Amino acid sequence: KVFGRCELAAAMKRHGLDNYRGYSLGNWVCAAKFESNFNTQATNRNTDGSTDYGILQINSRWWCNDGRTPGSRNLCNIPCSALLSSDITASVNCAKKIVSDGNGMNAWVAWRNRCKGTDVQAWIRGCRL
Ligand SMILES: [Cl-]
Ligand SMILES: [Cl-]
Ligand SMILES: [Cl-]
Ligand SMILES: [Cl-]
Ligand SMILES: [Cl-]
Ligand SMILES: [Cl-]
Ligand SMILES: [Cl-]
Ligand SMILES: [Cl-]
Ligand code: NA
Repeated sequence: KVFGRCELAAAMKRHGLDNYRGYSLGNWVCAAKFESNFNTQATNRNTDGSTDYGILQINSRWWCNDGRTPGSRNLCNIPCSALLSSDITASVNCAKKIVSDGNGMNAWVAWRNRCKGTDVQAWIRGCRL
């Protein structure tokens, strides 16, 4: 599924991401924009052989199992395929664990490079929330 901006903002809020670990909703929408362009089916292979999955590009090195990432963990206890669903529940639940891991949203390199410090409220501007 390719979400619209406000559509995703609404789904993220419904799933309790808004201000989760102190990160306002626009941070989450901004991260999804640059990680996946709001596409739940996005997958991208990393140089190290791991793969990033879904709207928030969650990495198989640590968070989900894809059966082809040697030495990796599965800390969200889910198949990486669950992170590609039209329903964002699994991605949200796993993202909550990631953002609680110690480094906040810096875990998402695209968030650090493209969203951190910027006017992230623009991402939810105009949305019925
Ligand atoms: Cl957009
Ligand atoms: Cl915001
Ligand atoms: Cl694996
Ligand atoms: Cl393969
Ligand atoms: Cl594990
Ligand atoms: Cl699995
Ligand atoms: Cl959803
Ligand atoms: Cl933080
Ligand atoms: Na893994």
